[PDB]
Amino acid sequence: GSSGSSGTCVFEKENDPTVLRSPSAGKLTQYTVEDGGHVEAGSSYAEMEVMKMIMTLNVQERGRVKYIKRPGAVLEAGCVVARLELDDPSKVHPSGPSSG
Repeated sequence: GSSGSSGTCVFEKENDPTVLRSPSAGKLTQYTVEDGGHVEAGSSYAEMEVMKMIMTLNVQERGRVKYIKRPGAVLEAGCVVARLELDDPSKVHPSGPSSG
């Protein structure tokens, strides 16, 4: 049992902390959150189909998931799917460090 496959191994330094690229090829289907939907770091915001398998897509860092690419596109390794919008990029609360 072995069909066969091959590809190139190229590296590219370009991945913003507010971007949700595809870790592996597949096929975009739909999302599990509404426009600019807010979720937790780890929650699923969308899914995909790869190797005849449906895999869930989680956010690398809590924020707001938004659909950019139309639903039903070709998911490829190291590609763009949706961007994340940090809802808490900075917010110094009125309280410093205290004995522990």
